[PDB]
Amino acid sequence: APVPVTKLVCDGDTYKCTAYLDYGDGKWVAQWDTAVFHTT
Amino acid sequence: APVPVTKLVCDGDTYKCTAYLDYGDGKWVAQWDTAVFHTT
Amino acid sequence: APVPVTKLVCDGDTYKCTAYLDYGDGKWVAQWDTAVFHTT
Ligand SMILES: C[C@@H]1O[C@@H](O)[C@@H](O)[C@H](O)[C@@H]1O
Repeated sequence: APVPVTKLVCDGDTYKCTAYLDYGDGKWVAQWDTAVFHTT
Repeated sequence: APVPVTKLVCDGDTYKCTAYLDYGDGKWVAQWDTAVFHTT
Repeated sequence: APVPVTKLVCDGDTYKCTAYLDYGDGKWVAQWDTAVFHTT
C-alpha cells in the first residue's frame, strides 16, 4: 500500500527524522538518518 | 534550486519514502529508504 | 529531542532534502540525501 505521512519531526540528539504515519492504531512511524545543523 | 515538497507517502512493503515535488509537470519525486516501526 | 518540521524542500541539483525546524532562532534545518527523478 501507499501509506500517508501525517507530520515530521527531527531530533538533533539522535540525528533521526521521524515521520508519523496514517496507519493502523496511529503509532507507526518511519525513521531515517539525517544531518542537523544551524545554518547561516 | 530547492522546490517545495507537496507530500510524503511511504510504501508498506519496502518502507521507501516518496516526496512529490511542486515543480514543472508535477511528476518529479525524491526518494529514500527508511525504517518503519511501532511505538508506545 | 524531536522538534517539528515546519517546511520541507528538495533541491534537484544537490539531491538533498532540507527540513526547516521549529527550534531556537529558527535557522536550524535537517538534510538528507535522496534519489531525485521524473516519474512515468
Ligand atoms: C534542533 C535541535 O537540534 C539539537 O541542537 C538538539 O539538541 C535539540 O533538541 C533540537 O532537536
